[PDB]
Parts: sequence; C-alpha cells; structure tokens
Amino acid sequence: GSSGSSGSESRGGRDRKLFVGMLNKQQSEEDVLRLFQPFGVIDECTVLRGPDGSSKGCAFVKFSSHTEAQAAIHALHGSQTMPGASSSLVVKFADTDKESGPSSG
Repeated sequence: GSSGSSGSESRGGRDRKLFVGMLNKQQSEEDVLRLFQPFGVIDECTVLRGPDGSSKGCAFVKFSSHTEAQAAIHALHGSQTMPGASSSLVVKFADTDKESGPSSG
C-alpha cells in the first residue's frame, strides 16, 4: 500500500481557498472562522453578497495549507444545516476542475 506518490506536475498553482454555501444571513466571518479554526489556522475569510445587500448564503475560506482545508471540508461538508435552510452546508474548493493553461500547447 505504497502511501503517497510523485509525478509530473503541470503549471497551474495551488488554490488554498474554499467555497462554502447554504448559509444564512445571520452568520458572519467570525462565526465560520471560529468553527473552522478548530480544524486549521485560516488565513483569510470572506462572505459573498449581492447588490441590494443580502448574503447569497455562501463564503470563501482560505487556509494556511491545503491539508487543513481538505479537513474543514469533509469536517463541515453537508454536515450542518444552518437555520431556515433544509439542506446541509455546501463546502467545496473554489476551483475544482478549473485550470487556466494549455495541456499540450
């Protein structure tokens, strides 16, 4: 069961950010960061909003490292159910399969 692996790595970069959804308008950056810190030292946290001024129930959370982020996800992924919402929280990387760059060239 050879743990881990190594191989070629194309140019793209590492996104240490996360995309959270299914949130209410009663939660704030602090709230999350507070419930996220327990998993890892978050670098920066922001909350998405519209024009009028109503949270879209989503926010962006960036961790110091990738591993830390991976945890917070499976840790708070569709596990909680913010009040008012019948669905579970949606936590997933901001750029899942979005790599700006040519494979062949």
